[PDB]
Amino acid sequence: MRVFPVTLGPLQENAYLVETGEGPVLIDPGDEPEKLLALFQTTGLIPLAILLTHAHFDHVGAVAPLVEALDLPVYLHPLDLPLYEGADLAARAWGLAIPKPPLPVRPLEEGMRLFGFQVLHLPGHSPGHVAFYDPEGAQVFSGDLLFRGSVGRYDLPGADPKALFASLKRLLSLPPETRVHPGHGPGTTLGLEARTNPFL
Ligand SMILES: [Zn+2]
Ligand SMILES: [Zn+2]
Ligand SMILES: [Zn+2]
Ligand SMILES: [Zn+2]
Ligand SMILES: [Zn+2]
Ligand SMILES: [Zn+2]
Ligand SMILES: [Zn+2]
Ligand SMILES: [Zn+2]
Repeated sequence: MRVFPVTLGPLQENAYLVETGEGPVLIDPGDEPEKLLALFQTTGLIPLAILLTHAHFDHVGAVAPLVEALDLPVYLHPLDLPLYEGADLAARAWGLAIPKPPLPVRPLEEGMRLFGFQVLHLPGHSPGHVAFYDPEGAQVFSGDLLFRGSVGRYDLPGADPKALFASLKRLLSLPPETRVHPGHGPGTTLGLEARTNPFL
């Protein structure tokens, strides 16, 4: 896999354009569709699908224009559908404008394999929060579960603090060399966080 991260929107969310053995995918296009469209150009990669770790508005704000332009299927765990459906309203409450994310979506599920990833259902930050795990490349796109020196907020819509810490226990049982590509902030590894994260 070749991995192209881009930070997007006022909430500084990380999208990932990833070349897989089954073609390119785009993970969490949160905002600034022009910036994503420009990334397609400089990399020469056109995503075949949108994959969503979860449906907080900062992760889905660029879904609509990209689906309109490229007819991209959108993969989301069904437990985050209520978040997905009202994402523009949630953004609006903070005074932020995004287009309403388009329906329908294609489902994700614990144990599913797609585009070279294994889907881990890891709720807590949101009910349908997943990670996309690539054991062969030793890497995980774990959304807002685990950050460099912190963990996902558990005070947001759909949050479940006890689910979160159970999910983190699950995540930290993967190989320590596993590279983490999170929804916010810099990349890390599971081993580094095992040594330094104050929540672990
Ligand atoms: Zn790779
Ligand atoms: Zn925007
Ligand atoms: Zn989130
Ligand atoms: Zn179309
Ligand atoms: Zn496949
Ligand atoms: Zn589950
Ligand atoms: Zn619960
Ligand atoms: Zn986020």
